[PDB]
Amino acid sequence: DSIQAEEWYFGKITRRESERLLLNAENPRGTFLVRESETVKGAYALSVSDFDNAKGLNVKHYLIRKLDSGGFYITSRTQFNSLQQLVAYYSKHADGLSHRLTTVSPTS
Repeated sequence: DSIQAEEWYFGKITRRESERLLLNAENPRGTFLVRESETVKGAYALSVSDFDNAKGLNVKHYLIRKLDSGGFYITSRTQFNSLQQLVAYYSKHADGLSHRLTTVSPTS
């Protein structure tokens, strides 16, 4: 399964575009997508709707680094063979994120 086949993989969308999709008040907390990183060439960003105690609705952006040796991580101690495995893991428990992944971003 290539990442391009996954409903949560948005590719080369901007950070601004990810926020426009995810700040929808209809979206459950933990609505998410994965995009190419605009900051680190070859990395990915996990963008996730959130509700903060002081700031209210917001989008969290987590940098997914790529090891040249193979594999992906948001934290160095927690490595995955694929972005699909990373998504599945953070869908079960936050483990470091503000909130677990709950909902694949609508296409808006």
